[PDB]
Amino acid sequence: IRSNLRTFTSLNVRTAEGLDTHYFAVLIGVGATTVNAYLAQEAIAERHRRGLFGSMPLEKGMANYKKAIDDGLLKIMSKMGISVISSYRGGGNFEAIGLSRALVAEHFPAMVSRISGIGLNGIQKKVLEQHATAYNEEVVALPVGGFYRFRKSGDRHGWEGGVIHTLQQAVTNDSYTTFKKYSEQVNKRPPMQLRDLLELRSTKAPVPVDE
Amino acid sequence: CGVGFIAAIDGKPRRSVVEKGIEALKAVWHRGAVDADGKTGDGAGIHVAVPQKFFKDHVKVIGHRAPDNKLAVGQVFLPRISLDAQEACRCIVETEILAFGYYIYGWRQVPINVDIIGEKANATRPEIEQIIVGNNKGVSDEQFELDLYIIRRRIEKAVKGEQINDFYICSLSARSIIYKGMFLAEQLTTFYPDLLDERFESDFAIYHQRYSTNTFPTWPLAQPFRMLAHNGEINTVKGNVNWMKAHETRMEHPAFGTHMQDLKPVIGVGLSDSGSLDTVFEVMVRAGRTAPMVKMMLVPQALTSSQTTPDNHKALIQYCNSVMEPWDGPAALAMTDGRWVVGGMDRNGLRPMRYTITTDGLIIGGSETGMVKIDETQVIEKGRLGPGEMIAVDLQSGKLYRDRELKDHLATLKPWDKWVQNTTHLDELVKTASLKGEPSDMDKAELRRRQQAFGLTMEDMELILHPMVEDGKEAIGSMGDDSPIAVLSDKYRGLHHFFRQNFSQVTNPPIDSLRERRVMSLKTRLGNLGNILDEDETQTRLLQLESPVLTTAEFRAMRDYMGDTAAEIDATFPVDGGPEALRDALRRIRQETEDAVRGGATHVILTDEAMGPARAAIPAILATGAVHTHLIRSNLRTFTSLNVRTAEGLDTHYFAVLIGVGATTVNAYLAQEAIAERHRRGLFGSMPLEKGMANYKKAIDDGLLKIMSKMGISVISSYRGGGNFEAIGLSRALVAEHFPAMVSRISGIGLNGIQKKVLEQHATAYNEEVVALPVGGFYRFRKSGDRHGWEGGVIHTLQQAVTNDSYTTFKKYSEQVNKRPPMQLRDLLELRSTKAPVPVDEVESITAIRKRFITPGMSMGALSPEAHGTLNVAMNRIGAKSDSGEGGEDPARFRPDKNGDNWNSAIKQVASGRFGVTAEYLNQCRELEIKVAQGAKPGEGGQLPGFKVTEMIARLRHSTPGVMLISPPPHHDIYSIEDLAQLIYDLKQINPDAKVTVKLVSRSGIGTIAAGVAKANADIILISGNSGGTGASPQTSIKFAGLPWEMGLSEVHQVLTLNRLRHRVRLRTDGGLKTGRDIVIAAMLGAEEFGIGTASLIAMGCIMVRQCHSNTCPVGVCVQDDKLRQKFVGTPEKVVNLFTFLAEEVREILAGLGFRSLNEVIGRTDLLHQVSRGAEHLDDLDLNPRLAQVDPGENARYCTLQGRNEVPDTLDARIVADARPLFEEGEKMQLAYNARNTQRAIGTRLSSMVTRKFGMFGLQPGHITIRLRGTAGQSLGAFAVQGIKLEVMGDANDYVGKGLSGGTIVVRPTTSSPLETNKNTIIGNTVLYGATAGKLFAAGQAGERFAVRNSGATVVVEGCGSNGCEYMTGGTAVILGRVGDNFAAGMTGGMAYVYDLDDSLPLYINDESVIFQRIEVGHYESQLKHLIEEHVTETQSRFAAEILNDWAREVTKFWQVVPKEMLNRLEVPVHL
Ligand SMILES: Cc1cc2nc3c(=O)[nH]c(=O)nc-3n(C[C@H](O)[C@H](O)[C@H](O)COP(=O)(O)O)c2cc1C
Ligand SMILES: CS(=O)(=O)CC[C@H](N)C(=O)O
Ligand SMILES: O=C(O)CCC(=O)C(=O)O
Ligand code: F3S
Repeated sequence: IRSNLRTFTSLNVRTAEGLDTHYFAVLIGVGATTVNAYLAQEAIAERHRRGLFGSMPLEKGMANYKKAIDDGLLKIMSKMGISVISSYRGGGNFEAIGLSRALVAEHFPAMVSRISGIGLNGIQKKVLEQHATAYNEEVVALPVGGFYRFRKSGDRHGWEGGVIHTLQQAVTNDSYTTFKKYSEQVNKRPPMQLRDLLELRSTKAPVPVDE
Repeated sequence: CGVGFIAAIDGKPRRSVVEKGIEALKAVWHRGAVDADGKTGDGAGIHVAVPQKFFKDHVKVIGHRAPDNKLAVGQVFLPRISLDAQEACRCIVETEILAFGYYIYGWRQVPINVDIIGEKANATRPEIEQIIVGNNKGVSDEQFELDLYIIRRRIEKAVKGEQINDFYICSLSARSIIYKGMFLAEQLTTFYPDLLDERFESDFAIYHQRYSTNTFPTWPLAQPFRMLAHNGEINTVKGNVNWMKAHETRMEHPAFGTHMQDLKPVIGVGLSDSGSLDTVFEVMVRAGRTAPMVKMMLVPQALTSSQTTPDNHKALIQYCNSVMEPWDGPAALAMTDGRWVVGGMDRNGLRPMRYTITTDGLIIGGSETGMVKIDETQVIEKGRLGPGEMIAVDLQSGKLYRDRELKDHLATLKPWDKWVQNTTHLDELVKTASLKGEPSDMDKAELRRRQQAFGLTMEDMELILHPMVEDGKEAIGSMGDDSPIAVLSDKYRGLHHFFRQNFSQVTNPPIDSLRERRVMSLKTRLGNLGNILDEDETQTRLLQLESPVLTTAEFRAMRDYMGDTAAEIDATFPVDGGPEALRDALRRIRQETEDAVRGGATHVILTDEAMGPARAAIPAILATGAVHTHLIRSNLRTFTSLNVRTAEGLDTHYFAVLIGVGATTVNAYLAQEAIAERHRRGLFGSMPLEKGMANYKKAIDDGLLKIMSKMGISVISSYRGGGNFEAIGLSRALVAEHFPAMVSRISGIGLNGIQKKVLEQHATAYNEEVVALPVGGFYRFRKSGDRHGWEGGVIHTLQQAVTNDSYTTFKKYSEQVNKRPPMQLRDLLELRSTKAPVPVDEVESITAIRKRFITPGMSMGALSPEAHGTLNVAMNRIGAKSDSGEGGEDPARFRPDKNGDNWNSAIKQVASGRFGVTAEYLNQCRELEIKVAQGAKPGEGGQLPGFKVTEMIARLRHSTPGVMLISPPPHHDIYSIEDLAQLIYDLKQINPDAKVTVKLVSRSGIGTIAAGVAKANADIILISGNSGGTGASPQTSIKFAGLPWEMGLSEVHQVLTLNRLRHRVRLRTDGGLKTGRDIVIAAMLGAEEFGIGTASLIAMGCIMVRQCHSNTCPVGVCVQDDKLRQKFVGTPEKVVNLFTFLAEEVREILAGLGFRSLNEVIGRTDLLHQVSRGAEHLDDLDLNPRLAQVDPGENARYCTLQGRNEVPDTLDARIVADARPLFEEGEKMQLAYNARNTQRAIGTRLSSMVTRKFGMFGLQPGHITIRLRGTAGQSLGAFAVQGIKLEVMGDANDYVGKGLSGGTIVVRPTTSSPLETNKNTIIGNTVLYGATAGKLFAAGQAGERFAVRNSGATVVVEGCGSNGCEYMTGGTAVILGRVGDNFAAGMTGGMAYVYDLDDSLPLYINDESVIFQRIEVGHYESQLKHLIEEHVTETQSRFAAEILNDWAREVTKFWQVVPKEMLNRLEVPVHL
């Protein structure tokens, strides 16, 4: 854009990491003319090879996938009233929580990022770590996952069984004390949420609770 | 306001350095506009070192580890209302620090307390935030700032490209950080508590509060700037600014690597003058130059060519002057590149700057002195800066350098002289060819016809050229300029007519180019424009003249020496040309110069020589500008010198314009010609045509030096190209297109008109024979071509009218006056209204109206005693007011006479040479008029030819009989607006009843000043037109300085309104008001009072013959000669008739408009419509900007209460209270009180009170004595009459005994101070300014301009800055010590002795009017002795006492300084 060239080509992406509606949307409105999630058509195939769909043609499985991604989008677009993709494209209708200011400014269309976050360096690093895991070692299957739901996995969650128990306990047996261990269970973890990054110091000396 | 600095001489950080820095800032408010709001101020700042504990901890507390290095901080003002922008801002800020790969620990909202801010300010408050950076790259102190610098610019630049407003990085270094903002200095600590933390420690400080011509607060404009802090103003700014546009074309240095381009323009939009300075100072320091070197390259001291200066220094100076053209203007500076800390002065010591050195190894720089407690006991020294000096500290080595020693050092750095010796002075080469014979090659038949082309005349040749040749001085004249304003003229006038010389009013003072010529200069250099960034001898390789001025001889001298190097462009155009002739002509020249310069050319010669019957000449001025500009616009001007040959040039003005619109060099060739022709009819007599030119040339040289001094500028290189004119009459578009920046508030004609008029005059001179020029009636009415306001008929009719007392005759006069073609702007307005008319009876009354009229100040001296008092009688008879004038008023006159008539005048002036200014004069009135300026001669100050200085006159004025009175152009106690401010305070102190007025002269920019005047407590402001009258004044000012009142008066009306001050002050105007309508129109433009001089003179009889300077008045109006004064027929009754008519004619008009009063129409510009078109060609003016209303439609009403803008008490408040007995019983009294730098004008009120009850002299010396410990602030003892005595044990600031009036003031160090009385400063500047009586004793040295204008006070002091005893006219001035440059300049009358231990006085004194000898007669030797005795008695001065102890050997060491003009006048001769 910056160099007056974008009006000359179409820009088409082939992505391996692409799976659901969101990924497409972002891509698309950050430039993309056309997208192709090629390692998913694959993941689909494998699924269809072990008969997980019926005797449904892959051709058809593909169609469905596409339709969902099409409605995938149409929907993400309407969240902002936009009814048409030409106008949505490249428009940058995101908001970056996490990435660094500098970066987002340098590379993406205009999007806010009210707190710079990591930059190329970190990105680099995390990218590569995850890459080792799949090549600088050997791998049987994808882990389970505990994103969409707490398993007793590595993806933590606020509400995980332990704490829930203690809460329920606390409020059934009705002990403030039990309550008080739940909060601790909850307050002693590593940060998971921005408030988590904030200490509370003050300059007054303590007053008695009764007051 | 103030600047200050503090430094630990040893280099080692401390908290006290900051605590002191605050301490200061708490003692400057006495110098500023206090708001009734309690909060609002113009700006304050403190520049200290980034405190690494404090910051590092911070980074630690978030839980990082503190680096080993220094940690940087950016201090940043973000947009505060658009979050969207704050971001853009922070991304940019981060990106930039990021690509240098440094490190961000991140943002920190600065704590602040906005409760102490006013709304105006909270409104424009940015969001203040710190960003913390780390030197992860492990670079060096020096590299970090360098990089950071390129970063800040990078940001600065990008924000700009983004179009982001309100972003601003105060500081961003790891050495220094700035905490400035819009809040009262006393409250810096409150708005920013960080400062109160003990971790804030520092080896240095730089504070600064500031004032302004505003009500609007911008935050970035508060100082200190990044390297700099400035008290003053830099009048030479547009000059500087445009030079950089070229300086830059070549600046390149290796430290910025590939960065340079991001580096330019070094001066962004929206900077204040100082801001722009800091900008330049910075790049230079970022590229390698120390602080002190830069102060010099940019604010170099004056190279007086004298012994006073070692030769090393001179080299250096000469070096600088060749690289960079100064940045002039009053200037106290506080500076620092990373390491050094410097206090500096401008080349004229225009601003105070005391300092103290302590036992604890600190230096505290200051503007006043009581600014921060220090025990006398620990004072090791008490200095000050004088013109040009610096004082400094090298913090790395913890060494202090005083001026000499510091300048020594810099001399040391390079082979200054060897390098300087590299310049070719093509002077002698040029003088040679002149003596070899100024040629001439035209035959009268030609001279005459060209001459006609530029519409020249006899008046021109006789009146103006001649005197130049003869006396080598320019024509003096009299009476105002009543001709049309050029655009409206009927008769070929040349461009130079439309450019008005600018001059300065309250912002800065103008200089004395006579008494102070040694600091000024006209050096000129061709090809010295390379790398301000370089520091190599190759910078001295350039040619050098000593005047941009060249006689046809010298010109060719040069043009030859040039040669292959020069190029000649034909500034001319065809007449057969077509409607676009001159345009394409102007293109052509523009291009041709391009090619030339590109082609390799290094000098350009622009010329009209080929003017002929077929080619009109392009107006040299236009041609020079067109060329210079386009040259700048293509980065080329840095490659040539640009030299002009002009057939139309003749007077000083024309040179000035040419020069300052580009021209390097000028040659008035067809005028040297015209000189010759005159010379071959032996009109110059014996005198060789060569000596002829020589003179011409000096007249034009002093010519310029003067025109320059009008806006304090001391040096042509800064003046050049600076465009210091204002255009009236030419079109906006044009003036923009082709000349440097100048205002032209109403467009005017353009090329097509210009073309048409140029050509018309042309036909006049090549359409047929021409044996004689026409007579001309420009400087005087002839019954010829040029009209004037005052012309015979008109004068007769008026005289008839006021003499026979007929209003009908009056009316016939005014009709005569109003029925002509437009001559003045108001003439282009119609007055139409929408109300039906009212019956005249119904309007306000004459009694009422005439009271808004006043008779201007016209001095006793300029006018006959008879005329003067006539006026005072008329005005008091009708309950109005008159104005004493620049020159005294006789006190006999302080009573009504047997007939009831009252000769005393109601408004007394106060002007530069404080003429009769006395506690009793200042108290015999209702109003004090500070005269900063008259439209006849804005830049300058009165003249009274010597033969008018009668004895009575001389008695009045305490001047010397029959010796001439030329006044200092600036007031010596008004060098900047705070200064005005303080004069107004003293004035309101010595006279509790009067209102104070400020006479100012219209010019664009007046508006703004007007405001400041308003914030300074003035009650009335008077704007004077360009066309007013003068009894004596050079003719260029009478025809080229000033602007019409219709422009200035509205501008003040507008601006004052726009800042909500317009109700604080009343407005008055004068300038040619002869008629009823002239007075109505002035009201509608905003005026409430009108001044009427000349027409009042004419009623007293003036016939407008213009020999007011000559003392040959046919009629007794302006002449001191006795026989001649007997021909005077003026009468009160006549003047009264004048006013009566005027008012009635005013009422007649209002009634037609439907108003029943004047008030109902002030400001009402909706009642005026511009009609007039008055020329053949469509060339029109835009009178809008004058008619516009700021807040049109209904106004809110601010209640104004009847009285004067009142003022805060002082010590006098108590002193008086404590003196009941004095006033009640007569007792004698001794009182004691401490005194701080913050108490001003102490005693003055006392004095007013005493003068009122016992008179200046009814009390015996010492009757009421008040001792004071501590420090007196400005105006100590000002206007003290006899009976009062003030002992100040401690010390004082500027203006001790200003206007001293027979009172006594003594000042000595504290019994306990260990200081050597005579080796330390003790009182400020402009001490005893204009005094007339009393004594002053001072155990110590005094600063600049000591005893200036003293007219009769006796003083003893142990030393004294430069410019001492200047313009003194009476009194005795002893002086136990060394004495500054130019001592006794213009010292026409008193006497000074001067203990000189090194037989040096010879090297410092200004010969011209004075002589020195050793005491010989023994009554003079005795006089001295007794004073010195007194001195000692009063001051217990050892050093003095000791001189007494060895009288014998010692008397031997003094030097009697006695005025030439006093030699034969003196009772006891000075010689044996
Ligand atoms: C003869 C004469 C003497 C003047 N003397 C003074 C003066 O002493 N002080 C001053 O401040 N202005 C002085 N002026 C200017 C007048 O005070 C006033 O500004 C101007 O005269 C009025 O201009 P008008 O002449 O067109 O009526 C003088 C002007 C003239 C003509
Ligand atoms: C206190 S001050 O009047 O010297 C201000 C200095 C400067 N001309 C400015 O506009 O900041
Ligand atoms: O009388 C004087 O000193 C000055 C009068 C004056 O300058 C003027 O009237 O133009
Ligand atoms: S010379 Fe002045 S012009 Fe008036 S005062 Fe005499 S006529």
